Amino acid sequence: MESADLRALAKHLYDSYIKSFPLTKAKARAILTGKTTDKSPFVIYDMNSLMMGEDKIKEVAIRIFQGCQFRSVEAVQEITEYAKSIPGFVNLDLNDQVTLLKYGVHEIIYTMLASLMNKDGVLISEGQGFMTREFLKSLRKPFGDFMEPKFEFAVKFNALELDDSDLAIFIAVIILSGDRPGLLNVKPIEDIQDNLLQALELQLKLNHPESSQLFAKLLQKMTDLRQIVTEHVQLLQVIKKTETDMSLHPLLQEIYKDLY
Ligand SMILES: COc1ccc2[nH]cc(CCC(=O)O)c2c1
Repeated sequence: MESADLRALAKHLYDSYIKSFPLTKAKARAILTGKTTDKSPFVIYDMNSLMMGEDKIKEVAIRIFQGCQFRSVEAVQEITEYAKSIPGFVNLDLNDQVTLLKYGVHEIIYTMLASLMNKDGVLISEGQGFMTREFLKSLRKPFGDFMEPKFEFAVKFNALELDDSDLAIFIAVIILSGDRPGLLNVKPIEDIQDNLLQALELQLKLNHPESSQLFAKLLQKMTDLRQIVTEHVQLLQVIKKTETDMSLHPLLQEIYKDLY
């Protein structure tokens, strides 16, 4: 592939990213930085602002937990529409299409969640709301611990200053991982990724000409993602055993089942 083919690849992906994901990083920043008559978010930071904010969105710790859970489900669906647009993806063995999605979605979710965070909190309900880090970090024991690692990652990730056109390619690379467990046919998957990587390399050099080794720095970020996944699964382990009256959405149950 030559540059003209990689630019066309990048352009294709940006396009579908826009079509698959209603709340982009660009909309998210414009809402966050008060750069807007894009009517600012309602801000939840305690149980009152929460109950009152519930005019446009069990115990509180749980209700918030359920919220993020349903949001994850919606995300999985969006991420799935996006993957189908990735050239070559729907031509792969079906069991593998499933494997890539099974392992790729959460790494993606936390990647994109970064887009909706600053050091102080996270956008919610399609940007209509904003929930502070401290309110979350404060939730009763186990639930207070869910979001904090995501914030730490987001603060370091957001430092990269990626824009949506950078992220469309990076997210595609994450999905087309040859090293996922149980993969039947690794080679066709690596040939695609290889193109995606070539494409990302060129996109970053062109979009961030001054940012040296951004590419390398970006790929290194993939390490922080797998750990976030790990800790998260361990937390769920705990809930399943402590809160026997609660349960995961079946789509999320299937993703987590026999995962790592
Ligand atoms: C405070 O509870 C929280 C916070 C942040 C969260 N991010 C994802 C989930 C649960 C859904 C899933 O595992 O995909 C989650 C729960």
